[PDB]
Amino acid sequence: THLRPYETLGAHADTMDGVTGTRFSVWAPNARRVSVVGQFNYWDGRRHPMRLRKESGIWELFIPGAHNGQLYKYEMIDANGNLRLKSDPYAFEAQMRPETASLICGLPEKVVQTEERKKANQFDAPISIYEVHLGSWRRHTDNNFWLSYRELADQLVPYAKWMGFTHLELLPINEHPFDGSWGYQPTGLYAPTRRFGTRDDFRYFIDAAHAAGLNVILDWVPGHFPTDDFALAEFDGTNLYEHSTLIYNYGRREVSNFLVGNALYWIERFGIDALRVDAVASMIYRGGRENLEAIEFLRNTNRILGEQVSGAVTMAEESTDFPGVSRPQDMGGLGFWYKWNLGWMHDTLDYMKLDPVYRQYHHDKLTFGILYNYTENFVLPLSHDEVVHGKKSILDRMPGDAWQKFANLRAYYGWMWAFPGKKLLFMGNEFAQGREWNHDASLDWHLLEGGDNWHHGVQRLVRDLNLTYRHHKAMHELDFDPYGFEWLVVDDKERSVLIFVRRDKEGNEIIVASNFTPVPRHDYRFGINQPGKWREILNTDSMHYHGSNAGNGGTVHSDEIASHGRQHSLSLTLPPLATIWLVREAE
Ligand SMILES: OC[C@H]1O[C@@H]2O[C@H]3[C@H](O)[C@@H](O)[C@@H](O[C@H]4[C@H](O)[C@@H](O)[C@@H](O[C@H]5[C@H](O)[C@@H](O)[C@@H](O[C@H]6[C@H](O)[C@@H](O)[C@@H](O[C@H]7[C@H](O)[C@@H](O)[C@@H](O[C@H]8[C@H](O)[C@@H](O)[C@@H](O[C@H]1[C@H](O)[C@H]2O)O[C@@H]8CO)O[C@@H]7CO)O[C@@H]6CO)O[C@@H]5CO)O[C@@H]4CO)O[C@@H]3CO
Ligand SMILES: OC[C@H]1O[C@@H]2O[C@H]3[C@H](O)[C@@H](O)[C@@H](O[C@H]4[C@H](O)[C@@H](O)[C@@H](O[C@H]5[C@H](O)[C@@H](O)[C@@H](O[C@H]6[C@H](O)[C@@H](O)[C@@H](O[C@H]7[C@H](O)[C@@H](O)[C@@H](O[C@H]8[C@H](O)[C@@H](O)[C@@H](O[C@H]1[C@H](O)[C@H]2O)O[C@@H]8CO)O[C@@H]7CO)O[C@@H]6CO)O[C@@H]5CO)O[C@@H]4CO)O[C@@H]3CO
Repeated sequence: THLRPYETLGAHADTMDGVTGTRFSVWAPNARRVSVVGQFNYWDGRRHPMRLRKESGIWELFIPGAHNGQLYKYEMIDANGNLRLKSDPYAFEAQMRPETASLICGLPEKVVQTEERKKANQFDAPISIYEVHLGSWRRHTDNNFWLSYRELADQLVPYAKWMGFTHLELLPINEHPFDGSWGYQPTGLYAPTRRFGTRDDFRYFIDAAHAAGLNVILDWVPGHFPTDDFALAEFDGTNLYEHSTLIYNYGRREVSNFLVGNALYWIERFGIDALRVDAVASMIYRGGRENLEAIEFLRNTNRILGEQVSGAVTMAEESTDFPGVSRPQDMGGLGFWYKWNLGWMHDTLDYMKLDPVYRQYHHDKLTFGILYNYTENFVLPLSHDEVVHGKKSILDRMPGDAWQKFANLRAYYGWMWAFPGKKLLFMGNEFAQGREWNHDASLDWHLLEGGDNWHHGVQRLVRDLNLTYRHHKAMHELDFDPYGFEWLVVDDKERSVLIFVRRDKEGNEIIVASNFTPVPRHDYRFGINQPGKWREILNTDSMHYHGSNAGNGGTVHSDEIASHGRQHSLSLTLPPLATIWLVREAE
């Protein structure tokens, strides 16, 4: 059991002959004096001495009477002669603010991943992710208090299900002391934050997501060594976990087990279906500037998870175009299943920001994504990072008076949901929040109060996009196969009209056409592959979303009139600042 140190280290229930208690265990090879202090001892550092197994590094001590509920720490004399209380790095629950003491609770039971949840993570599945910071999705109105994990189970889970998302992605829920880190500056990697309730309340939340048919992705932070509360720095007086500004010693073995075990812990004991690693560049940079320990650590972890928990996937954000992030390790790869497409996010948002009269000069911003699509397995992300620190909301990036901003936004979502790659959308984006994300307050749900409005219109579109994207294989089945995408009109720069097909394994095609200027286009003829009757299944200008309701108004038959090198063509209305998707009707 090298892979799962959490099953041994930390506090666990045990039976000594016939008297029950808790076996404590801490890894510290140097130390020279560790005792167990808690609420079973009156915190007396005399009363209970541990005893090092110098082979392993682990101080171990059974304590009769010690049981679930009670707070504890370890009393440490350093390798360097100093007296410190250390919190258990393997604390599965931590005391509430302020404080620090670890909590005896043991391990939750193992969750078996179902075939349906394994299926939902696969390359050929529709994957649409709702990214959520639990501390700021909603608040109780009269007191501004956080929703608990249990209230989130009753509110967030049905909401994301209704909106048609397949996955919920949580910003890090490991215990962390400052709300402003958003979770990325942790102190307790094995403890769910007490902000929202108990570890069992959190498990209840995950079970509720699962019962509603949602997979759960957790932001996992093996790249951020703790920096607060003296959590993990200089643990036994030496550099135990860190390197000789603070970074993990991934090269060390017990540290790597600690981190790999932590991944196994979330997946196996909480039923987490995927893990996302942020800031991968910071791990593998700063062999020249390459940290080889980190790269090996990432390849390792991905390899082990693939062996130990098939069905679970990892995804990475990496910002330096390191090759093969989502490619096999036995080539140049890092072994991740998916990679965030940051380039696509920058390119398409730059394009949407432009006055539409200038989009003619920047057609490359929309077409470029296809050229490198087949080099990584991409998620198209509109994430929390893009709506803070003066970057504005996505809505406010759009040009024009308010009605034109909303039209632009609708068209862009229509494009994003049709373009190759999986989808991720941060909370608030789906109803076109005006203000930036504030981690210290609720999202602006008030925008949706009162009579039906443009914000409701966007929210209905995102739901229709999700449900349409999931229903039709062509929209999601071959994201990563060139057969899954073909341009129909790639070079109408003058008019900023772009048309492509998405294609399923059976060869059925859905035509996607976007018109990125305020000029409506009538009798727009373009070559198609499958002649017959074609009908809109999505139109971002629909009155249902507070659009102008322009479009093709029923079935349109193709013509045997050659266009764009193709023998048959369609001649359509393309609504202004809008995208439409069309399906072929059987006859
Ligand atoms: O009259 C008291 C109160 O009774 C009811 O509240 C109970 C509630 O129903 C239970 O859930 C329970 O509470 C715990 C809660 O579940 C935990 O989350 C936690 O609370 C934390 C918050 O989650 C966290 O966000 C933060 O809270 C801060 C707020 O973010 C911040 O805005 C501010 O809060 C001030 C309010 O904005 C302001 O309205 C005012 O609050 C008054 C309310 O207006 C009024 O309704 C009433 O509160 C009721 C409540 O409605 C019932 O549901 O009187 C309030 C007078 O105080 O003043 C607030 C400042 O105190 O600051 C807070 C604090 O930082 O941190 C908290 C702390 O962790 O812990 C909760 C209890 O420990 O019990 C409560 C109480 O019975
Ligand atoms: O800035 C980059 C790029 O910008 C301009 O290119 C745009 C172009 O003007 C638009 O027409 C459109 O391109 C789309 C194109 O019209 C579609 O036909 C389709 O393209 C598919 C190809 O048909 C198909 O062959 C395949 O392409 C693969 C190649 O077979 C293979 O060789 C390799 O591509 C590599 C090149 O061989 C190699 O030269 C190297 O590339 C650089 C070019 O030399 C250089 O010109 C420039 O490209 C410009 C271009 O000049 C502008 O006009 O930078 C290139 C590096 O980025 O490396 C290449 C990749 O390793 O692999 C490719 C891809 O698998 O598949 C493609 C994709 O399905 O889709 C096109 C994309 O929409 O948009 C482009 C980009 O905006």
